[PDB]
Amino acid sequence: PRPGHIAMVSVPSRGHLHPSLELIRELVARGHRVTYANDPSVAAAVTETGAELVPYTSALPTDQIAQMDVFLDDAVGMLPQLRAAYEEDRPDVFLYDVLAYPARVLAMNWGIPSIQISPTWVMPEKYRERMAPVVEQLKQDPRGAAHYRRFDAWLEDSGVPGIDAGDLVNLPERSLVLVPRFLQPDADDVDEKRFTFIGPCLGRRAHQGDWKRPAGAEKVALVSLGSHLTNQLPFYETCVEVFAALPDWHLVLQIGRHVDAGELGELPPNVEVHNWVPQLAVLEQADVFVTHGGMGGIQEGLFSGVPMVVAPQANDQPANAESVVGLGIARRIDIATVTPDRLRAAVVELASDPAVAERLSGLRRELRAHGGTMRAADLIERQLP
Amino acid sequence: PRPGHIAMVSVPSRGHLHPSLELIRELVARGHRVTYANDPSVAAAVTETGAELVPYTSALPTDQIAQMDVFLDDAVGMLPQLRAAYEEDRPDVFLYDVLAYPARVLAMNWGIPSIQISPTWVMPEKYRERMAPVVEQLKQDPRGAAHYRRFDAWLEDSGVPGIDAGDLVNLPERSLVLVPRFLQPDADDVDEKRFTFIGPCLGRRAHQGDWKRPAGAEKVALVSLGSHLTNQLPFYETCVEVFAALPDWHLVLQIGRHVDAGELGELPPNVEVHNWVPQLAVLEQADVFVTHGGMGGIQEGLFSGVPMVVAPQANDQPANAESVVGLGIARRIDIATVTPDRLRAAVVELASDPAVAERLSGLRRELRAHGGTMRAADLIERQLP
Amino acid sequence: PRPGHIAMVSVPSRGHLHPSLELIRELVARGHRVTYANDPSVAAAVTETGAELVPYTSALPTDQIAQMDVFLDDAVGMLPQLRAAYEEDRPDVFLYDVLAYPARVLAMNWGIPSIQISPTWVMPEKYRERMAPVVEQLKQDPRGAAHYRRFDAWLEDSGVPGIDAGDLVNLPERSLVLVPRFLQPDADDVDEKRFTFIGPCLGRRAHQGDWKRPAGAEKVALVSLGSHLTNQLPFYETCVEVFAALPDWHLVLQIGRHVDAGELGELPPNVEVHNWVPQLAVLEQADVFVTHGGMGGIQEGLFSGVPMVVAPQANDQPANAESVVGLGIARRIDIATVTPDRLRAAVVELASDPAVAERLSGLRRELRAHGGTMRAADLIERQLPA
Repeated sequence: PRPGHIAMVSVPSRGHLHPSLELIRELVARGHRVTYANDPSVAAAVTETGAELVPYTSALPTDQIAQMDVFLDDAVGMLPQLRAAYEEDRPDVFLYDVLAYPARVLAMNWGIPSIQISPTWVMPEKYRERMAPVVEQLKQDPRGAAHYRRFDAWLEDSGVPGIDAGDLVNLPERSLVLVPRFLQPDADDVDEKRFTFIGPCLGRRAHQGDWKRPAGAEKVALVSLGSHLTNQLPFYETCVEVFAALPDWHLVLQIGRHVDAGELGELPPNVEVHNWVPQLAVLEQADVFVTHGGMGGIQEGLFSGVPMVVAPQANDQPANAESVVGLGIARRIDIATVTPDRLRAAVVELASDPAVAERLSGLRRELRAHGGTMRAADLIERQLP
Repeated sequence: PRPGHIAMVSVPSRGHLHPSLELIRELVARGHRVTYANDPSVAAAVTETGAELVPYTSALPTDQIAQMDVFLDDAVGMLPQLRAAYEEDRPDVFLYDVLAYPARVLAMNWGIPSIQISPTWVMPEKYRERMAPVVEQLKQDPRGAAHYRRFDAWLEDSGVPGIDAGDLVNLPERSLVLVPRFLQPDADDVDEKRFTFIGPCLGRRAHQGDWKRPAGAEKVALVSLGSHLTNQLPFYETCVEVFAALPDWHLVLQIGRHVDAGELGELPPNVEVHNWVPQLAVLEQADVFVTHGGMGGIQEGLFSGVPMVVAPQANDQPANAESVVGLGIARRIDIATVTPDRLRAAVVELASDPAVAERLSGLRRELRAHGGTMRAADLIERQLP
Repeated sequence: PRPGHIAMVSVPSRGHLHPSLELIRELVARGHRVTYANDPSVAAAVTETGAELVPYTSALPTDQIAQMDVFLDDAVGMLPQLRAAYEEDRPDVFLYDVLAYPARVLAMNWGIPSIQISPTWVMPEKYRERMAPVVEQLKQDPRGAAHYRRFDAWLEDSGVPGIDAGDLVNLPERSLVLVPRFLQPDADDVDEKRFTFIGPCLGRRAHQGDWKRPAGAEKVALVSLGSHLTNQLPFYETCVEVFAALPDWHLVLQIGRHVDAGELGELPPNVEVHNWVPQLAVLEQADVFVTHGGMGGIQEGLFSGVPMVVAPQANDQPANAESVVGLGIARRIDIATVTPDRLRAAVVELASDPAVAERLSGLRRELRAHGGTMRAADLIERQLPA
């Protein structure tokens, strides 16, 4: 495994930084020089891995095409910054997050092997063709048919005309998918010659403290859309509403950076309110976990053996909700409606059902069997001379 | 000649980065080492040139004296960062944007030639004295006579006591003016022993996303407020109002960065609306161009041979509007008061008038004759050993 | 002596940057390699010193426990950035601001001497034991059961379990305190085997634009709150009211970047108003200085021999106000309550009282005797190899 040059590229967004931290640390511990290109705003997390931070300015922070336009601008701006950074310091292999595909373009120009690191499930080969009509239902908007023209023009300018705008990005050379197969929708339609389901990349055990039950709390709940974004005030009060007059339960509600006030000047020991909680520490001793369905929270709930109440909002979240529902460990709620009775029902049932608990035990064993960081590091070292 | 070290210094502001991009790229293509010092927020544009990014922290983002205070802070902060970056890596020549005159101070301290790169027209040798009372009649405010004292003190602190606060900044040793002489007010008062009118610095067209005329469109119009920030929602509706019931014409409206909200239900088939358009690509098929009168849009409208309807607001835009009006290729409107009937009239006259078209052909010919990037690069290379 | 590598670490806040600029410049002027690790937002001040800027991303930008969490995150984020930057370029000594104690953790791992640079007075080792109940009465909030415990866990990760979370931070090996002893509360309870009172670190008589006196002003006054930020417009009206009635005085009022919205008339010829003035330059010709009591402003008024009217607002300013009042060179006012009559008396009396002028002359003499930048640089060079 001759020490070689490994270049990791990602973006500052939280869901694209944490999933691969322990994988990068393992590559450093094996004697390789690892450079990590990301925005300096996440220099703390990058440097803690032990990798060389290679700073670049990220352009990432309403319309559907507008969201695609911002992502294209970041790719256009990202590529020259990596080229200047690595021109005289070329790596043996390029690792890149799903949103850092400009790194693949650089690898193709220099004849260097590249590996995609997917922080969540990938799009199946039948899923691409199924979404092809929406592409033509985007070219009649004069905005969607200028975005793709700009995208194809950028690929031609960047020295890779013989590849599709879909193939580049969503059809990598080789890819490491950091979710287990049972959290990947339509996994049988995913070609495992190309994609490898690794599962999460973990490392011994995290620190930042502990969190034990308040005495006389029989069942513990964590409600946190805390992967990143929260803002739904009416639903939060319903959570305190449900757990009010419900003793033996302890609600640990995380309302998030955007709120801190709004509470009720007192509040029983039944409800404790934070803007941030050590989610792993609370999840280790919790009996139910309410979440938005982000892959990071679900995999953390899975690893801790805690059933989940999923309230999907964005695009990755509904599919995640169906998966854990199909695994018999979760219920799906609709943030638009939901009642305290329906909320309390999903909460009280999930914590009592012993069949749910046995399924978490099995999924916990299936989770590790996917290989984790040790399997991923061996597969990356395979690409080194 | 022989490969040397060329140091370019500019600021992140939009009008001070784009005008010289192709000039720096041309200097790199000639085998020179070109370092480009700018704020990391524009690292994408700097690196794409092929130049070595040399980061420094910019202090650039109320009142007139308040505006003068921030610009002085940036000059005070810029000089030590350039000194530290170039202390042991001194270049053969210093190139600096008009707002990066601290680079000239470094060149004077180190006996290095310096060249000012002006992205628009410079201040004439007599236009200053008409404002000289206002400058001296502002030294009556204890704000104008402490700011200059701060400016004068900084010159003494920086090792250049033998120069006026006006001379350094507004009287460079050598300067490259990136506009044609016919876009420079009072050109006869510009000493061309010192300033050289280069015109815009171009280098082929990078496509950036093509835009073909819609089939069955007689003449195409582009509405985009020229060079920097926009906010005019009511004028946007009048544009859609005018081009509604104006068939055979195709309106390409750019609503711009911010405040995009406030669409209009269906939008007629005549009007297609974007937040950003490839302005060079659209101007290639345009027959009239509505703009704010920024030098960037005007020079881009000139190069494409497209008559312009100019709606100046602040800064350079009123003077720029008179220039293109004096050239017989543009009409000036007041966005607050223009009426829908007058808008279609100014538009329909400009696109139909063949005398306007002939003047544009001549102005296109005059534009190239100023030399462009090839002349600018040749003049810069003369300052190399 | 022999040129070595000195690494300074600080934070972007203004009161943690200016106090040590001239000290770093002196260490550079003495032929040493000085690296200065700070956030790039403050790169201008770092580079002007002449030191090598070592950039790291700072997480520093109501509730007692909430403030403690944000400071811990920045310390947690700072340490790996410092380790990566200095791992193969290790310094002979680590200099660190009070808020950059992760540099001390780095120095302990590498067996390197470290020196704390305190920009203001330190906490005597009796106030902490007095603060032990507040520590005990803060662990009862279920926020009180996650934060410090996270801090203790962080020490174990960083390789320093054999040190307390309080002792590390507030009990350095060696410390340079950049205030004189008469501006340090409970100075006798401060162990000077560990802490050294240096006084401010100065360097020549600067410009900042300079400021000549207007003719026909008998005595000049400068009004500028704390050492940076304010938001209280109403107090400003009383200042011009008091002076626009003393035609013999010349007021130089600093309203601050965070206002400008709202003035009064065209302004009398007695009053000149800015959002920012060269405070050192105005102090050259001033006869009274109104301030909130920030340590930066107080030491500048003290060094200029200018009596002060102190209007404390946030933390440290009342204790600083208490100090300068006890020294017989200042009067204390409450911006919320003070009236024009009490304000005008404090201004004219302080400027007229010759006993105050004599006390200022003596304190300025006491100021220099603490050693300043030359003493501090000599003490740092002692930790360097011969």
